[PDB]
Amino acid sequence: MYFFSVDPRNGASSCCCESISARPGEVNGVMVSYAAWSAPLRGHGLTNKTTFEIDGVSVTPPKVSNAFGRTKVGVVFEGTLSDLFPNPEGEQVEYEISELNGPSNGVVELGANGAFTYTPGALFTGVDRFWFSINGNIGEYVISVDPTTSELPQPPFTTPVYVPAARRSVDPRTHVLKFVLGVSPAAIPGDVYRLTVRQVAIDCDGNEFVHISCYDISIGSCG
Amino acid sequence: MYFFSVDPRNGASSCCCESISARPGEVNGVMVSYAAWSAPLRGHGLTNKTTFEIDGVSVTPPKVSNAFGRTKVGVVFEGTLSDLFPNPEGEQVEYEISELNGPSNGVVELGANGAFTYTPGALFTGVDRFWFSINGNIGEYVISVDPTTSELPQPPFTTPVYVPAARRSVDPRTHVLKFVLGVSPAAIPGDVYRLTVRQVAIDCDGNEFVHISCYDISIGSCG
Amino acid sequence: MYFFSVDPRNGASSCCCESISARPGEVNGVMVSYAAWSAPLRGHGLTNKTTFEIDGVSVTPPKVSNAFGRTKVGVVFEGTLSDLFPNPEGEQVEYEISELNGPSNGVVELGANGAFTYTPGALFTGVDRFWFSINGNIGEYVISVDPTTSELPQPPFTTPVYVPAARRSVDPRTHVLKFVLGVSPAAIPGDVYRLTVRQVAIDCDGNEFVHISCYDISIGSCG
Amino acid sequence: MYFFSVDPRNGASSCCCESISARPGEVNGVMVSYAAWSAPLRGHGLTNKTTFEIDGVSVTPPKVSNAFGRTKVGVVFEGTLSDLFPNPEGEQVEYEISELNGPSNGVVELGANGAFTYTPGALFTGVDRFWFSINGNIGEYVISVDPTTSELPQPPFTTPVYVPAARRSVDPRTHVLKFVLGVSPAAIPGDVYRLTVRQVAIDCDGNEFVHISCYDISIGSCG
Amino acid sequence: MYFFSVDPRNGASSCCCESISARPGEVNGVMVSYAAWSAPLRGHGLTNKTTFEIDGVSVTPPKVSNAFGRTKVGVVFEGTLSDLFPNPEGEQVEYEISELNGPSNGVVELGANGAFTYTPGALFTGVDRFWFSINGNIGEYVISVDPTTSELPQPPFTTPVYVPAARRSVDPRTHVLKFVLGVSPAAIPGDVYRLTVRQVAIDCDGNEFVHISCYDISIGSCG
Amino acid sequence: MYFFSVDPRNGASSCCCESISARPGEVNGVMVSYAAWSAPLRGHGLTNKTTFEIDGVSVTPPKVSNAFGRTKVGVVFEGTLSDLFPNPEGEQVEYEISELNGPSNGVVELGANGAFTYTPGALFTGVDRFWFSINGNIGEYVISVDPTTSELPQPPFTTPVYVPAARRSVDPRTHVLKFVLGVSPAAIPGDVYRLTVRQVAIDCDGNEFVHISCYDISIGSCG
Repeated sequence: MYFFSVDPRNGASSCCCESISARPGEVNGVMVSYAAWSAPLRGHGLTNKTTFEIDGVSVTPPKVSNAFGRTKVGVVFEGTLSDLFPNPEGEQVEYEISELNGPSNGVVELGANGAFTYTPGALFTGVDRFWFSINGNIGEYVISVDPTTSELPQPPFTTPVYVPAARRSVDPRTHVLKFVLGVSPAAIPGDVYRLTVRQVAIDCDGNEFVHISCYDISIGSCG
Repeated sequence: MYFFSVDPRNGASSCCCESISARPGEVNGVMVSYAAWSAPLRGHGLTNKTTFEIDGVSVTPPKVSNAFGRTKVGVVFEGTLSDLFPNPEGEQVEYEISELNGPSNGVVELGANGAFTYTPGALFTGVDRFWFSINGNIGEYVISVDPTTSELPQPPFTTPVYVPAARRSVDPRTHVLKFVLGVSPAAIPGDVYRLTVRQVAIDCDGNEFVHISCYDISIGSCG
Repeated sequence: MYFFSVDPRNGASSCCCESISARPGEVNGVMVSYAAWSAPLRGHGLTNKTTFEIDGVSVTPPKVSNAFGRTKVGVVFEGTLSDLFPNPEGEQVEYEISELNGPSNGVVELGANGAFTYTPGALFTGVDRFWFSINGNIGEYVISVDPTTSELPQPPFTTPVYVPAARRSVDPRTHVLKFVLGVSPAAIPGDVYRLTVRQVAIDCDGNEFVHISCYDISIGSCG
Repeated sequence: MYFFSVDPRNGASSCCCESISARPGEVNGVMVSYAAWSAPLRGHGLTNKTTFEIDGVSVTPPKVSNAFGRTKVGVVFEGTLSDLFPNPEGEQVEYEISELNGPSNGVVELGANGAFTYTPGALFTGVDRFWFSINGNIGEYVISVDPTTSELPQPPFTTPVYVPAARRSVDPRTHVLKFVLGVSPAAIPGDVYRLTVRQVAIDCDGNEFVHISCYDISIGSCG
Repeated sequence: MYFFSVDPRNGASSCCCESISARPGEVNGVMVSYAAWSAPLRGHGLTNKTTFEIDGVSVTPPKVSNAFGRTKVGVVFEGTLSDLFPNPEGEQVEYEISELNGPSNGVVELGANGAFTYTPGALFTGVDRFWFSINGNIGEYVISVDPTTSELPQPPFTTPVYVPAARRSVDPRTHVLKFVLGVSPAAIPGDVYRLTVRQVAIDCDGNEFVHISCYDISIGSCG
Repeated sequence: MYFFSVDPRNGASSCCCESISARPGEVNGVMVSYAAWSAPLRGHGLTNKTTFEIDGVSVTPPKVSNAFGRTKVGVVFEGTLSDLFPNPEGEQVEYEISELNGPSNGVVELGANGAFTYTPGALFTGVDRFWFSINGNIGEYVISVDPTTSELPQPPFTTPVYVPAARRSVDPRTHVLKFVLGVSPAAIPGDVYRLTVRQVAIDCDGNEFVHISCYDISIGSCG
């Protein structure tokens, strides 16, 4: 768990935005202590109006494309895993499904040549993912299983670094913001992303005090 | 039970208005001891002319709308639960009826898709509520069952924080005001409301001494 | 017997909801002392309008399915015990009927291969259960014996953690709530469930004071 | 006599199951004091619905097989003692009948080579056992003497560790369970068995409170 | 929170006006302690007749113009985002709507080419802003939604540095002035503005003592 | 028993993955203490959703092939031990059956020339292995004895380094993961394997915190 203390905007105490190291596949937790800034502003503390933004400062575009499939409940799904690796050069394709990042409500039998069968778990209808690795390069395959009636919609293909939709909170009693920071298994080591956090305090009549800071998430491998 | 002692207006002993923590769904009790202020004013003590006012200092507008239905006595009532959640984004709707806040004189069978049947209890005609939770966000559905003749009127859709119409009292013998403070199940944690209390003492000829104070009700979750 | 004291809602004295350890198969007893909250509210104490709700915070879906059978009075019942274990992988099936959780008004002779004979006790018509263990994983088989005339209805397949329908009580004389907490033999160790209790006090004119708390039931093995 | 106090399920005070040392041939007595658990549950104390189960955690399969014979009343019985020791290797067979574990209503004259004559006691018809030791390894021979009319049935070949069918009792006046624990003379030193006890208390209306614990019986030699 | 102590005008203890660092988008709080000047003037302390003035000492004129639109309640509003960037040179226009400074009661879907749709939030009539960034340079777009009857007036296009209309106060009990200092998201880093504060004390007959000071607000980026 | 403490992901304190020495034939135990990482994440501790993966970083392909045979219950089984050693060069074949790794429910009489007789233990039907050593190089022979009816399936030929299917556990009370690490007798000294462990903590609402680490298992001989 990371713990940061914010700069208190007094006119007093290498880059601008502080650093967060991350490993592909992890889901860590970050705590930010606004006490130094929001305590002198004697009021009602923090509020749940935080806003986050992720932007890449170094990306290294991915090699293998992601893909989306669709199936009804109970019916076995097939698909290919070879049109997802447009290769520039000449080489062979060691298709691989890592057991750490396999599916969640199904099973996949990787074939001999870029083929795989996803038998969805019986009595289940939702969305399911798994992360393949075509020759070292990792991507994800997203399958949505329908409840036999119409058709399911299409989920947004998880990004390398993300901040879960609603797992954030603030205790106005001690001025501490908690949020989760998850790294996809397809994040390439060496990249750098930037997270900007806009947090509002509140004065005792309910007006607003805004505070902005950033963090530099550097995707490392091996910790 | 909260117990507050009022400031005695002598010229002597972070915000202005003191604090009251509240949890969604509770109904607590508050006691205020005017002894320090109204005892030196040797007279006939307090009177039952208290006035309350609720105002929000932080609200976080609700996501799901509330709704009103109507039915005659004995006839089963249907309705929908999907036009009450205008969603900005793309997501699914896990309609839920909490058993803690179910109906009071009926039964509701939540369907598969935002549908529900409220069979009113036999030999009963009044108003009945229940609190649904469309994907975490809570609202209320109000149904009024008519005694088969004309039509019932329309109740005012309980607010997040309220002070029951008539459950207040004052013992002029010890200068203590009692009132109840109820929090709706739809109050969003982190909000802050402000309650202003205007209490009149009385002098021994029947003239008036007014006293005003506030309390800051901060809707917390988990106590 | 667990004994909890409730927080008195004064504005004064790791998770939110306190903890209850449980062992699969037990049936324990819990006592909650509302004295700290309901005594200052000088009135008629607690009432028998408690409401409970169980929700899982970690479930670990079961491997072996449960099953339901039916038989008339006196006639011996057969059934299979092999279509209740859809296995992903390749392995053998050591069908087992634990003597601690055998039937109650019958006898079962487990066969060599997933077969069993439930001879219902003579002159008896009701419902009867027993808990099998197909290769470590436990489920229940429910049989209903009919009184030879029509057909019996179908009971609801006991859940991992439950609170018996009517074994709850409150002594308004000392503000203490008693209830029973039972754990099915199929509860998987390591899971966590959450119990929410909504208890109403009453004021001396019969109005209501609601109080809500939770408890985190963590299914442990070996105590 | 062993005396155990049970853990009271309060959320308070190397393996899970406590230990019982046992010596081959003994028959000891065990007392369990449920006072710490069943006294707060003010009710009608314990009931005589205890259930036991024995399972091996280490067995060391026996070398010499057991055997069953049959004879009518008064007629002398012969048998062999050499087809009961399938030996892997080459060695000689020192057949021995220990005087501590001889027969009970007969006499046996061990021959020179694995032969023996069991002359049943005159005017007696029942079942009779004796424990031989073919080269250190112990087994039992069971003979049933018939009352000259038909044929006697076949008894179940006593296990290494057992809990006698009906010698158990509970005093609801002090919450103490008594049971007997017997070890066969053929139990191999160093083994470990596990005994699980399921004891029910009862509430004052007759409902049930279940309690489960285990004990690890470690077959030692020499105490 | 900034805290300044004023010079006491005794004839005793690089630029003239002290310094305040500011970051684009923030809203901070400033406290000025007139105790050193207004305490010797034994009287009735400070009064709420403070006057502020903002003047730029370095501005760096903006590149992209701001804009104003108008719409009635409920009707979706369109507009362009390309006539707001008169470019001197040849380059492309990466239109961007930052999520930190998006709208407040609507939603905007930025198109492919400088187009955007602002669907106002249902049941809402007021003014709404959002800050776009045409190729690094930031400006604001102001939309006013009318309550279907006539037409709304036109708000004054928030300046880079401002002092909120009425959030200022003075405690005559300790001679401390509080005011808020907000920085627009379009303030260009490196600029310098000057704030002049004219504060009046009061003598015990109600006459006046004026005091003037300045502060140099230097718009920095990254704190 | 190995004991590792995990790195706590704070941004603070030759290869990446730590080291585990192993000896062919052993079965050791490993303990990992997640306290440093999962304790600050005040929640419900670890869960039983660990995932392991073994991959070789140096293998040294085996010389002698493994083999599979089949027999019914009670019938003696023959087989050869010479087509399992395709030799490149010219040399003789000192067939050997180590007594440390002999069979478990049978006996094998190694012949003069690569022949052997496996007489299965009477009254036994399962799978049985033994490890031969054709001229220093070790492999395994797997025999499955059928219960005379149909045919048994075919077990998966144990790998050099493995992690037993279900002998893993986690005590959420002290944040410690236990698992077993077994090394086959055919592991070649000097090889290196890599074990990756993916462990999930859980927050107090039941969401997830993932943690990944590796260990480098270096097959040594003589400790």
